Amino acid sequence: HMEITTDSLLALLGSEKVKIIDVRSADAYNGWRMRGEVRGGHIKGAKSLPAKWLTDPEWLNIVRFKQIRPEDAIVLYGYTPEECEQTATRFKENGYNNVSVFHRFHPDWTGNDAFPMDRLEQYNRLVPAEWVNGLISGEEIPEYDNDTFIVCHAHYRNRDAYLSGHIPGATDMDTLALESPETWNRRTPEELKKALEEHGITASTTVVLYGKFMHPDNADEFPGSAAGHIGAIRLAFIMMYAGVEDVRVLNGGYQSWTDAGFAISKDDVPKTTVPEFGAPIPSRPEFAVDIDEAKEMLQSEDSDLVCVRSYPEYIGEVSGYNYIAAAGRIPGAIFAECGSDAYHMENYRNHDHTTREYHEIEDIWAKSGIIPKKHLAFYCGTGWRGSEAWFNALLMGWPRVSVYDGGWFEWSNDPENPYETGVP
Ligand SMILES: [Cl-]
Ligand SMILES: [Cl-]
Ligand SMILES: [Cl-]
Ligand SMILES: [Cl-]
Ligand SMILES: [Mg+2]
Ligand SMILES: [Mg+2]
Ligand SMILES: [Mg+2]
Ligand SMILES: [Mg+2]
Repeated sequence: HMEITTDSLLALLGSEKVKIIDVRSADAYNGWRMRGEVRGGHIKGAKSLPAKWLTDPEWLNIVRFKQIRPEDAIVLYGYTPEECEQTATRFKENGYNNVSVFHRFHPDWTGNDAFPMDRLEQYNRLVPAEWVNGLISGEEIPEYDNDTFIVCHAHYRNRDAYLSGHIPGATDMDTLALESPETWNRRTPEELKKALEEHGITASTTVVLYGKFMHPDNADEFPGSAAGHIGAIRLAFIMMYAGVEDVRVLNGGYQSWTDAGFAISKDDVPKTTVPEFGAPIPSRPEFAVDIDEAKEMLQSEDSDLVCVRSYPEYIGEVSGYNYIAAAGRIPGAIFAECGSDAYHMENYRNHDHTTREYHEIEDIWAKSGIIPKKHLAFYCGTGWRGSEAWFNALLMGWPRVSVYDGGWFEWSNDPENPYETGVP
């Protein structure tokens, strides 16, 4: 495979005929200093294509979907050039003849302030499995300055999602612990305080949330019981609102843990009780928007509601849910199509359930005027997909992002509220 020099690559940055491809993990791409480098993240302009994906049959379709074409001048890099070899070969097997390998990313590029790098601003909230393993193992890990933690396996009324296999020592939290199946909103401060204490969580506990994807099927009574990692990010939103100061989400959920080769447990870990949550609830009320404020936001050039629903929901063909009667949409919201239905987030995720390359999310959002200079309230049917979209924006450092918790459920439950239906 041909080589490209540091000075060459520097001189080509920002040319849209050269495509720089980072074959490290998405977590390293996002900013994690996985090998102790002094500066983490990716070469400015690079795209993420983890070499992990070479063993998935999806690999070539992913490359094409990311608009990487045989006529492009491709530059690969990783922590070492040897870690790019298989990727370079797979590119050449498929007719990509202009592929170079950059050998000097680590430590030459990472170690030199003069060479541009980008990262997900708040990447340390989105943790890799190696970090969780280090935490549970009591090993020295970056981006961690606490002495108290809990790993929590989220599910919706489905303890078998946890009992069938979970991260060692993790305890399970039913989403019903922190949200009401009546309002479908976060529970009251009194209920949240007791639920968090009864799961062993204080405001100063580092909480690591993850869930298990189990292929939600709309034929089933409770499809959300299979959307465990959306549920985990929903709980992360509620905990962050409530006032857990250090909340992490395992990137890609349970699949990232098993893909990393770590041990699986089926033990039913008994919960520890803490006497005091230790902070006022909610300590971050600005993260939640309720319906009166949502109506105000529809009337301002400064703010917008962001509808993270599926297309059949948006045009009012279906409600999206076997527990929501009305079909339709909130007038004036910006559509940010989630994916295929109320329980999938394909447009925000990779095929391995890790978050989609954040620049892609940002670019698609920008085309619809979903931009950080606005106060945005993300929502959906009842707040699950909205919370995952919100979390992605939070990770990018957007300063005024919220979840409009009530969503379409609360909106349509008031017959006085106007709605739209049909193709726009
Ligand atoms: Cl890596
Ligand atoms: Cl370095
Ligand atoms: Cl999921
Ligand atoms: Cl809507
Ligand atoms: Mg340290
Ligand atoms: Mg809600
Ligand atoms: Mg559900
Ligand atoms: Mg106890």
